[PDB]
Amino acid sequence: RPTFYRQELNKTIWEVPERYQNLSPVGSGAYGSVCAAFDTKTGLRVAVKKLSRPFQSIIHAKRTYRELRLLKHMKHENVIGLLDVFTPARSLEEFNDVYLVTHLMGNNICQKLTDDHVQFLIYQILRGLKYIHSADIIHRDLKPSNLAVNEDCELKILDFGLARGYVATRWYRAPEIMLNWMHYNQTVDIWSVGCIMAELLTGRTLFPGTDHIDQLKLILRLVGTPGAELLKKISSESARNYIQSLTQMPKMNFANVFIGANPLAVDLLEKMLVLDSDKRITAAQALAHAYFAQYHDPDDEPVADPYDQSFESRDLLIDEWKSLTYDEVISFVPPP
Ligand SMILES: Cc1ccc(-n2nc(C(C)(C)C)cc2NC(=O)Nc2ccc(OCCN3CCOCC3)c3ccccc23)cc1
Repeated sequence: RPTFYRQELNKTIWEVPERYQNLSPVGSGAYGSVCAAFDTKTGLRVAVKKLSRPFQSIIHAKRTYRELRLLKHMKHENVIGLLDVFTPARSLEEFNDVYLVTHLMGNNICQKLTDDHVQFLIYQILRGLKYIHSADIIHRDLKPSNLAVNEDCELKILDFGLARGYVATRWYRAPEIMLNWMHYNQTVDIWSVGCIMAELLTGRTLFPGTDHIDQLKLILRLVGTPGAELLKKISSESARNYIQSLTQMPKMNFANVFIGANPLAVDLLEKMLVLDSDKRITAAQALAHAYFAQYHDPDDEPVADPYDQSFESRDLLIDEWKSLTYDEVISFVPPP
């Protein structure tokens, strides 16, 4: 057991091994806080996430276990990976706190904004999402503040998950999940990618809605109102009656909206930003789109090892989720 030390940052106590130094706050929300730091065992910059009161409720405890399990499993160049996990506790009996560590990579709109760099950035997002989806995980939260990039334009997907330069989750959300239209699939995340790629091409947020009603209004102005075939798939009656009450909107010509852009970029956006999630392109199909010809390699776009989510079905007490989390802390082995 290393020697720990204590300090207070923004009214939050941090008790961490002495190898982690110069802690500097990055972000904070209801569920936790993140600091940047230097790891003197390696000479590298890291980020440390402290969960707020991880075992104070069932929701907290199960979220804590969910995140540690998933982060321990993620082993992909375009997804966050876990360098370390630790607790100042010396026994289960005083286990009250959880800290997670990753290498510090840091979007904020990589040096130049060329079509080449948009290609590479969106390519890496799709490559990481193919991996995440193959583990039967839906991100649900994709947005520019959940992407990490370095000076070489390499990118990783993460999820702060803190309930935190303003970037609203709703701006990048697919309408079927934002408004509980229907049972939704993994391509909700592809909608978010389309929104991100559009912003990289135009310099502005595609759909900056101020609430869910305005968000839907902005979306339908581009993609048009649902026709009769999709309305029949909107199984929520309240949502269907609302949409049918609206002034109908035509689908816009994307070549005019994104004037000046690579025609292959426009075509890809046309396949991502479609209301019908049965027709929206998947991450693996998008990787094969001609926009990515200079990066796509179907032999270097790997999938995840199988990921056991049977714990999600279990209805457990705080102290049981706590014990399972402690098991996972104790068994962690840092990568090479
Ligand atoms: C309940 C819950 C369940 C699962 C998640 N979840 N889901 C995913 C997938 C789906 C993308 C695999 C990833 C995560 N969790 C995260 O991505 N957690 C983290 C976010 C931001 C961080 O640091 C931000 C600072 N940043 C780090 C990179 O370098 C630049 C700075 C982090 C630093 C250390 C450790 C963990 C961090 C989240 C919550």
